[PDB]
Amino acid sequence: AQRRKEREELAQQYEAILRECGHGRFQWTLYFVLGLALMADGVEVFVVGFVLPSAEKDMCLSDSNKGMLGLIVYLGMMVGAFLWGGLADRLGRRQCLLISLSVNSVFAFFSSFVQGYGTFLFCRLLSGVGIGGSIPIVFSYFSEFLAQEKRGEHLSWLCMFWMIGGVYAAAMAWAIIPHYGWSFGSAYQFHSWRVFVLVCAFPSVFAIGALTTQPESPRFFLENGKHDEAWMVLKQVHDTNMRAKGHPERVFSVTHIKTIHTWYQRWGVRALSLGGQVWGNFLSCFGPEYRRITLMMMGVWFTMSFSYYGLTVWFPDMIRHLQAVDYASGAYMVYFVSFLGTLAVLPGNIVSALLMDKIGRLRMLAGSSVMSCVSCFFLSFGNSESAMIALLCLFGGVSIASWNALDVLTVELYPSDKRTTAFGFLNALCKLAAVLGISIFTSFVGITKAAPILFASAALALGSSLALKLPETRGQVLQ
Ligand SMILES: COc1ccccc1NC(=O)C[C@H](C)Cc1cc(C)cc(C)c1
Ligand SMILES: CC[C@@H](C(N)=O)N1CCCC1=O
Repeated sequence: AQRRKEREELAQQYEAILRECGHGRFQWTLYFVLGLALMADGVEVFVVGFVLPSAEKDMCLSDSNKGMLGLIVYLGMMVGAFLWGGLADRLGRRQCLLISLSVNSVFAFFSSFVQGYGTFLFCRLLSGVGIGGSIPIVFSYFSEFLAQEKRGEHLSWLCMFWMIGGVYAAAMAWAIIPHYGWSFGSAYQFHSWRVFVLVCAFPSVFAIGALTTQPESPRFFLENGKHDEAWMVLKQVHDTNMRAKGHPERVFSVTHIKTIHTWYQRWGVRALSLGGQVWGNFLSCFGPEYRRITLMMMGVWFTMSFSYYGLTVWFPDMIRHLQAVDYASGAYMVYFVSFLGTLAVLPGNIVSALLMDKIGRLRMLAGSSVMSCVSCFFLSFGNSESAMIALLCLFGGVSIASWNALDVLTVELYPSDKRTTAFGFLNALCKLAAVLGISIFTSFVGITKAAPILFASAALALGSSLALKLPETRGQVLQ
């Protein structure tokens, strides 16, 4: 009873404080700084999806082992997503983002000097574990600096760095190791997978470097009884915004803010308490206050991730199959298609950013899901390479909007003391759905074109049937 009242007072006051701070230089700087972190995740996703299996096929491996790396690394991503989402609530957004990025960068760096297959697999799996927490923590961290008046518009532009990271990974793959053989012989003569591995780590390293300049979120401090730190961070935000706008004379007027109140021996108690608190936060997502919302968000996330990841990983393979069939009558194609998809997303990002705060998140999600279901089905009508590429561009442009709406809903549907936990759980479910979709769809490449498309269409139809039942978060203070 009492705690809900106090947290409602804090939520009401936080939006007023943010309106006093306003939007400007600080938010955009933080936007770029976290865009680097999302770029790291996009790079890892591309590497796992496309580089590793191609390498395995180009590797001295038994037929039974031609697809293990992607599966195991995605499972590691799932585990890391849940782990880092759970901890971010208790340790902080910036702290957990730094730790996860550090793990990712370190184990990426190690993977360059491995010599076997098990060791490279191990290093890359731990790297996947590290990066898995980037998306939940980034989306929870940035949204806490945004006022309700334009939170949806500003959150819709984060996904571009994911696309740019994927394009970067594809371009580096083409430039350094274009459909070369893979061995663990090359002597790291630039044109070796080791250098590509090292190059792909740069976005994460730069994200770590830049991230150490930004301030921890004030909402986390206020939710945990740290008044003075939150006040200083909010004053920093206000001063930066006003000094950049040409009004340095202004004074931050907020007086007081509502707040909510041997080594092997100490570490044991600390770890047990952290685990208990994280598990308690997780179970709260299934209580009577949130059980329905969580159960429907699970379905929406699962279906959307299934369809999207399955189609994206299946499309290059079926293009290669079409080319092979025509010939019977490589690495550049993936990069070109990635660049085209990144261009196609941009109109969708513009439209979603414009309409998110006007038509609401629910209508964006539902309409975009219906359009994605229809456009994905149109893939069955394409016959030539160009037609397939154009239809996929249409699918991506109409689908990216639903992802922005889903991200905004996931941010706004859960309270600030459990936001990262719920987002991490749903992102782990998304990674599991990606595993299942990539495993199922790719098996049909040499058999039939219709089955993957129909499965994706049915999954998107089911997902769009659930999106209509979620509540609308438009025009409400950040929980
Ligand atoms: C932007 O590229 C990435 C960014 C981050 C992770 C992976 C990838 N790329 C892929 O998965 C390959 C795939 C073919 C790209 C693509 C997707 C969509 C919806 C539409 C088009 C036209 C292309
Ligand atoms: C940050 C981008 C990310 C997301 N919305 O969580 N995306 C884009 C489509 C596939 C995916 O996971």
